[PDB]
Amino acid sequence: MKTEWPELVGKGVAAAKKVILQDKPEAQIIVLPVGTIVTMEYRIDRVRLFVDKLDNIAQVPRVG
Repeated sequence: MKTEWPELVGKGVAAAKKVILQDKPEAQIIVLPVGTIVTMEYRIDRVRLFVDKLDNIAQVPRVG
């Protein structure tokens, strides 16, 4: 189980989702502005995408 997609840093949302869903077809993908304060709960189904103002992935996407 691959749980991080560092190779997607700098990619647009459409592109990132396409790769993530190949690896984890039933992933719950959420998009949030980078810098958003989140809680520490661990959700194995989830992959949060932190994006910058150009709507590009700003941090390494990971399961949690």
